[PDB]
Amino acid sequence: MKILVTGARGSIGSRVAGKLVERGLPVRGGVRDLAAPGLPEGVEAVQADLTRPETLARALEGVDKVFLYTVPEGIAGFVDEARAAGVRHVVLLSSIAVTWPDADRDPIGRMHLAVERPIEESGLGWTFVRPEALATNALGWAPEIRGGDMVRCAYPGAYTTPVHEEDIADVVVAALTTPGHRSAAYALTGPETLTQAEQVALIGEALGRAVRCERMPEQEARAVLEGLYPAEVVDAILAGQAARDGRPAEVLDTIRAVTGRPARTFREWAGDHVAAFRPA
Repeated sequence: MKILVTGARGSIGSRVAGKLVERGLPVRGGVRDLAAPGLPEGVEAVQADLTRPETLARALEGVDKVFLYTVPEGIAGFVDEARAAGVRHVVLLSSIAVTWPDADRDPIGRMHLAVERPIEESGLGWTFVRPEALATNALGWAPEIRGGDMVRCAYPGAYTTPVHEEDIADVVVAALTTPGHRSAAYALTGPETLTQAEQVALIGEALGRAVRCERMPEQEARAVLEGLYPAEVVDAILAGQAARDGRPAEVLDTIRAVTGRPARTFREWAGDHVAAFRPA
């Protein structure tokens, strides 16, 4: 039976799809548009747009297992189609934000809870993968780092525990291909809690040049962030960073527990993505 990897041209989805193909498994790669490049080799491309759950009926034909991204507006329709198709297991890319005390008020927590809860109620087998900060969030600093030796952050001293996308993909693949993960919810962190300034410096080390981090005033940071996210999400981002300012975040050994391999370091991530931070 086939595995449908939704978002198979995405950072995580593409790596999930590639790793399943390396394992000889029949993989369908979900895309919004069949005509666009970037799908990994060996994947059967199918239209699977999670915002328009009617595309799933064809995409889910002969499918036993699904890798799902969080798209709350179509989850009811996904659940109905997965059930109709006889899907046995859904692995969801969620967020560690659902594990926090204020999850059901936090916009990010709420968004992910809005998909987890209906899956929990559906009768479908599931695994939730709940990462903390994505190491790929550092790619937002590329313009600054390509152009100079300084990055400006609202909270240079805020800690996160950034997690490499390959580790997320490895946990997903483990959950799709081995027993024992049914109703498991895996909170993933990288192997070290690091401040924003520390992360910026580690990118410097990958580049072979020193890169510095200076603080942006909150009014200016809020102005930049309100161009990128809804208001309530900007509030949650800054409130979250304030809470972690000079306060080391939790490091979990979940990646090693699931895969048998220690989590990839942010230093390794920066080496892996070093070309993104060099000038053109």
